[PDB]
Amino acid sequence: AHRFPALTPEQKKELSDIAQRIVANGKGILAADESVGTMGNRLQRIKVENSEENRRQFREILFTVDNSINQSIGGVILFHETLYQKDSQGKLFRNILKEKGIVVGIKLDQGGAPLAGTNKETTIQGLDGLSERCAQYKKDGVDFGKWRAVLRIADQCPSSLAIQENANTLARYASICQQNGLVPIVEPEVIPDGDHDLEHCQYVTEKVLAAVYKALNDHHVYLEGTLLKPNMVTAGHACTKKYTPEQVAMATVTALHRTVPAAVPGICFLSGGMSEEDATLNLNAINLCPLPKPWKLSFSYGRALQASALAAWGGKAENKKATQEAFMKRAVVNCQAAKGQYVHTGSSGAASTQSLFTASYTY
Amino acid sequence: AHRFPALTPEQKKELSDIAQRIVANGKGILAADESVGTMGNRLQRIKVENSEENRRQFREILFTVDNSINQSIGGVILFHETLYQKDSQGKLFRNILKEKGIVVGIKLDQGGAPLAGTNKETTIQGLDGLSERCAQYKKDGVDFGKWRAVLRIADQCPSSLAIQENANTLARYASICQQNGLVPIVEPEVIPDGDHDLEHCQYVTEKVLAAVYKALNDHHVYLEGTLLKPNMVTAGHACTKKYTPEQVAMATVTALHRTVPAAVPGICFLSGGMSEEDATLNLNAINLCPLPKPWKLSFSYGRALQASALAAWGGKAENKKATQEAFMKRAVVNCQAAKGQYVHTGSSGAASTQSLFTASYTY
Amino acid sequence: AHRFPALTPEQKKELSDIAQRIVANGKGILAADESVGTMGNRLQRIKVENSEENRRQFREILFTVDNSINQSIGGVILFHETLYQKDSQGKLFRNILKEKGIVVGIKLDQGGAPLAGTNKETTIQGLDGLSERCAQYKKDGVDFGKWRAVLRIADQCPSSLAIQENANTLARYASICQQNGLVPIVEPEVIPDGDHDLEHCQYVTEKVLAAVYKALNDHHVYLEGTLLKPNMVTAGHACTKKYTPEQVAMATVTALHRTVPAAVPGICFLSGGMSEEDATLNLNAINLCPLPKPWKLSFSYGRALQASALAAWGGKAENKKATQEAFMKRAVVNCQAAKGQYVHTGSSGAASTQSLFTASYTY
Amino acid sequence: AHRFPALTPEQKKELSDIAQRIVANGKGILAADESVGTMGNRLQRIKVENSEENRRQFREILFTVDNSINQSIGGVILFHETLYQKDSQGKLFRNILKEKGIVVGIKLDQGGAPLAGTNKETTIQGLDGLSERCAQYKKDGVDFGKWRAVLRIADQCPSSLAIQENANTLARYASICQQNGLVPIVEPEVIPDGDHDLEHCQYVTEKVLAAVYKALNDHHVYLEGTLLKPNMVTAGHACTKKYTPEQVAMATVTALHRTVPAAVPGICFLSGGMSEEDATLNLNAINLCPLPKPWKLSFSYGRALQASALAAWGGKAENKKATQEAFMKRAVVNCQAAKGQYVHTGSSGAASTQSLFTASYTY
Ligand SMILES: *O[C]([C]([O])[C]([O])[C]1[O@@]23[C](OP([O])([O])=O)C2456[C]O[O@]42O154OP326=O4)C(*)(*)(*)([C@@](*)(*)[O@](*)(*)P(*)(*)(*)(=O)(O*)O*)=[O@](*)(*)*
Ligand SMILES: *O[C]([C]([O])[C]([O])[C]1[O@@]23[C](OP([O])([O])=O)C2456[C]O[O@]42O154OP326=O4)C(*)(*)(*)([C@@](*)(*)[O@](*)(*)P(*)(*)(*)(=O)(O*)O*)=[O@](*)(*)*
Ligand SMILES: O=C(COP(=O)(O)O)[C@@H](O)[C@H](O)[C@H](O)COP(=O)(O)O
Ligand SMILES: O=C(COP(=O)(O)O)[C@@H](O)[C@H](O)[C@H](O)COP(=O)(O)O
Repeated sequence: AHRFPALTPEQKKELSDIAQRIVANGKGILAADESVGTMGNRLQRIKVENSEENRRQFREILFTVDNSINQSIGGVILFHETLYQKDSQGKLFRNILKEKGIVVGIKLDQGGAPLAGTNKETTIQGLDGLSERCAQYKKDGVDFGKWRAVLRIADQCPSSLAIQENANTLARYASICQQNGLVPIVEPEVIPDGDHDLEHCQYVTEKVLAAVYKALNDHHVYLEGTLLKPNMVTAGHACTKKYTPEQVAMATVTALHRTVPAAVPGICFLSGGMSEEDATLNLNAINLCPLPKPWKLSFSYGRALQASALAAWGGKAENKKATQEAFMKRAVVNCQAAKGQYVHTGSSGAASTQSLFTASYTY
Repeated sequence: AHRFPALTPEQKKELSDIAQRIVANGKGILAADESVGTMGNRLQRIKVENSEENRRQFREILFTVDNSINQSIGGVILFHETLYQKDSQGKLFRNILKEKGIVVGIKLDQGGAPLAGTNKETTIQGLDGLSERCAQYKKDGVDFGKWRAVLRIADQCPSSLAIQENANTLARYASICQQNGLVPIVEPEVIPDGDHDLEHCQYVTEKVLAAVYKALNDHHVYLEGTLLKPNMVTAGHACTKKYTPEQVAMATVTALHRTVPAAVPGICFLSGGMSEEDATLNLNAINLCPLPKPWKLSFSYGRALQASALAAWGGKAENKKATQEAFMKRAVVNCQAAKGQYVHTGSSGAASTQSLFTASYTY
Repeated sequence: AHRFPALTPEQKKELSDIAQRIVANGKGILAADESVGTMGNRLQRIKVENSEENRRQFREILFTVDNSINQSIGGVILFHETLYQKDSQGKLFRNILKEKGIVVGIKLDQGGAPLAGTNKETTIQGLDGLSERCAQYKKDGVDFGKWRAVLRIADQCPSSLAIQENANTLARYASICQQNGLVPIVEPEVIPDGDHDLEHCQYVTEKVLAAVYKALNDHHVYLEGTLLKPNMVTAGHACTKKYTPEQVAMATVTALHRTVPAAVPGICFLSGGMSEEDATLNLNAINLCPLPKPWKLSFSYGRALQASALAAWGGKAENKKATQEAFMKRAVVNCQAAKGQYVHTGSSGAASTQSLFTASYTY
Repeated sequence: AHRFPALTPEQKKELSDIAQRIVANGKGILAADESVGTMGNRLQRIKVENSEENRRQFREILFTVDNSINQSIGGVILFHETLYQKDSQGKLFRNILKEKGIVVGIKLDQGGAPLAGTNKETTIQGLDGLSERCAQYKKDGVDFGKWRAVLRIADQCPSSLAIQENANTLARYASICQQNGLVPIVEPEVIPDGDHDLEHCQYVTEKVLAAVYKALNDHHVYLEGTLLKPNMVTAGHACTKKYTPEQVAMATVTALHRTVPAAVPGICFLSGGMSEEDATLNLNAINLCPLPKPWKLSFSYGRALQASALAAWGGKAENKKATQEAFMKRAVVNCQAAKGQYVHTGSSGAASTQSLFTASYTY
């Protein structure tokens, strides 16, 4: 069996070079891969029409921000459409990103398909022609892919059928990417939907992650050239029990250190519909947790990085600067959280006769 | 788990009605699903050009033969292209077949894809959008699908990765078909390529078939509404050891009765590049084997049913009758073999002063 | 893998002969392998002390019946103790049984062991030194064994760990028995405890049996030289819904023909604490079921074959006759039932009268 | 599934404390669990009769060394016999060890059992009554156990049956140990027998370990309260290719960081019949390997810690000193090696001189 290696040293070399480059120095990933539909929901909240032009206009503002973002963002996931668009000067977005030293990625899955005989559980489509597409994307400047699997917690969920299917499909996609020079981002998301508590989520997350890594081993996937994008362990949305960032952090690292091999260079958490503040505090807490953490604990945020930026835009180029600033702040803040250096409300201890201030009363 | 049934009684009812109708009375299946390329190879052997018109012309002659064929053929597998073609009178082929009471099927897989880290082993593509396609095919008169998985016997082959992937993909396709009213023909073919002997093939066939049925159970597939299309157990093509129809029959039924549940209504063997004569003798022997046979043992032949017909054609409508006759003979003969009633060279015992003959000398 | 056969042609033959011999002609098995702890419960009810003598006495009465029982019983499963006991004249019980042409069997499992992290689920012990034990038993005239695995239906039961464990443990035992010349009776019992209905039981039983036979394949078990002793598909003991023999038969044969290979010679149903009457009726119905049945459908009854004999005995030696006649009575009607040739003169539903097992107090 | 915890917060704590205590500060384990049959081979070479006394005498010399060994050895694995023996003054060996602050362990497996249909592959026995055995051992002062599983590299080895069996048997043992308060040392050994090279060993070891940890997850084993004792990645004994400690270290740490979770406190390498020198050198190198190592990399040596002491003893009581000094000598340099603080003054390849284990005669 060892006489039929999946990759050559050169293929392994390029994969690890990319995987590490994306998470180097505490950098994270901007998940700007919202499809037309999803982007429509975003734009709808700010009373803007969902048209290719308005989508392009927003993405343009994010990608053309000060080159300083290459200190916080090491990669960006794009939706197919955007990979071929241009800014207002004819410059291709992908080339703008690359000039700054940012790695470009592409969403590779094609949504979910129903699994018969289960309680509303799915699997994911997208394997057909994935190789040709990856080779092509590779020519067009993409260096990494992203596949999202969905597991739900409910009555009879997740089932072993759901777990085994999604794990092996994820492993298939991973293998195919590596064969074409793309670093696969494995995203086994256990959705927050439900009234289940923290503890119930942590249990399920471990089970899914153990199945995921076993499948990857069976499929001969090169761990050093991959990235994991799992959910943080948290209670469900409809849960009454409220938890702190420290509790969530503990549950998370506990689940992760019992399943994810150290060969994996970086783990980037998905924001999963979290508020910008929570996504930062939790990640910070995750990097402060005393448990063994042999890999980078970063972020791969979508709305936790764009929520306020979209709000400052309003569909007016007239508000470009504010949009760029809102994005910049969130990127800097999360990069600090990925280093466990995010001090929340300012950085000053008790005082009031400290030295020469200005911070007092109000305004 | 039992509270989320995959199918309703009505869905189960229609599936079993179709599966049984195809193999009733000893009828078999004409596998006329050769793609453009494959059909090109066929036509090339008779010095005919591979064009949609010549393909159509041949298929036309087979489908318009005497209505008597509904006594031997219960189903026909078509390649997509042919499902929408017509005869020389504007009659759609699918409607011609149906008027005679023949069930129409369609090839659903899209070929194989390489499995990295194995010794040239593959998996099969085609799941993406399979549901929409099946629903559509259903509207267009198709009642059953066919998916072909390939397993090879060689150094490190078949591997457990290859076996588990192909079994579960086959189970996926099966589930999807049943959800759309199509009876899935599960074809786990262990190819004859190689110098391996009979015994080595029988071992591998059982292993693959056991994995197949386990996967189908995990995926909640309704066995009563399916059909199996496996290879007969035989030595490899490059094997020096020659075996008789009786030896092949024994190995086959032995492998089949130890793995395929009795809930399965019919097993139709693929011809696997066998000569027209062998495909008939072996199947006959398979039905004469004394072992337990709870299911129909029929055929789903391609070139074992067309070889001589293609030869009588030559690309001339002028030779239509001969083509129709060659096909008819092969269909009648194989239907007899599926009943264990195929007497080979005529039907007369020792004699020469039996009564009033004519069969003697030569000519 | 084909160059390392588990058994030789010779070993296979013997295993095939023993298995077929036991279930031939409608004959069943007497399950008299009650442990001293389990036997003490039976004797207690009839006011007899649980001593080695009383156990021997009763079992002597049963084993010394007229030679005719060899037309009803083809095998007897013994408990270790009884395999070395003698009748009132110094003659070994096993030798008496042998001279009547009955095949002797032995219980090989050593009870359950809890699986941590489950809801009161267990696995079975008895693998240690089992090979030596089997070799010795074979020298002492024993030709087959019995291993009982228990799976329960409840909250989170039966889990996949429970199913994989019991299935695989069951397969190890089977491989070991065969290596020593004994035919292993595989008994995966889904206990009737609980308030689940017929369909829940059917679902679980098909699931359990599919795992069992996949496990036996992985372990290279020769199915032709094995026997199966599964539960019948019935509602739980605490289920209020009433089911007739016809329904119980349909659900059962349906579960069996979807999972159990035709290679298995026979399926000897366990009585599971159901009335002597019900064990007979359900059995008769199962053989009258219009579904495909490539295997013999017989019985391997304990209480259902001994209840009356025990009650008629009462511990008094003078009741030898009434005890023997009662036993032979159950042995013959169950043999009839095994041929579907049983006719019960009497009509009822759930209401009235079967004052003789009105209804047990379960457990 | 989350409502049925295997262990309580209290039980977990203790398991965590014991495991960490053993490998803390660079300390390793003394593997003195040689069976009488295995011990008799050691004594034979030094011309000493294999009697219970001679075995006791030697083991007395080792256990009665200066209190300082508690800075090198954190645990000792005992063979049943030795767990109840006393020194020349009626004091229990285990009590001597305890007063030195050393944790006592016990060998729990009962040898291999052949798996039919494989190429001389085996599984391990010892599950029967193991729980009671563990409870008693715990009362007698034992805090951890040892279970050795053997996997070989050869024609068709190690098969998946062999891998699934040993992995799952290894997991049952582990769950049972933890339920009784003992920390299970999981030892999946890929034996060095054969002519395979470094890469073949690395491939198999990663495969075996992946199965092992997936199995431990299925069985709900608490990784934080376990320890791993795997083989080092080396070429087979009959391999001509020479490898340095650096290469052996690279291959080993590579296999480990891809499969072993950071939740596991320590990895104590088994010596596998390699020279005392090599066990030390390879160990030092492994800790100097620049790959991620979230676990302690220590030793659990048998021969490699006792070879010199034995040779210096010679069976003569007068050689107590030379025997103790020799032992402490190996115990300290191996503790240094466990910290990567070992320095060997001496240069060579394959040629010359190590006249003291020039090279063993294997097996
Ligand atoms: O049912 C059946 C069953 O399954 C069996 O076989 C029986 O058994 C039990 O006991 P207990 O008390 O615990 O519950 C046992 C086991 O362990 O073992 O058994 O095998 P066994 O001996 C039959 C019998 O029973 P009944 O109730 O029915 O009589 O068949
Ligand atoms: O190596 C190692 C191993 O792994 C082990 O531990 C050993 O051992 C064997 O023996 P034999 O003779 O059979 O081979 C055993 C088992 O069974 O058991 O052991 O655990 P044990 O006691 C170590 C040791 O060895 P050496 O050679 O190295 O010294 O560590
Ligand atoms: O949390 C996430 C990303 O950030 P959000 O914007 O959703 O907070 C992920 O769960 C997914 O990207 C997203 O919601 C699902 O959309 P998809 O990519 O499958 O079409
Ligand atoms: O034996 C067979 C059918 O009859 P033949 O014409 O090949 O003898 C089967 O093995 C397959 O149909 C065929 O050769 C492969 O072509 P495909 O369908 O995958 O594109």
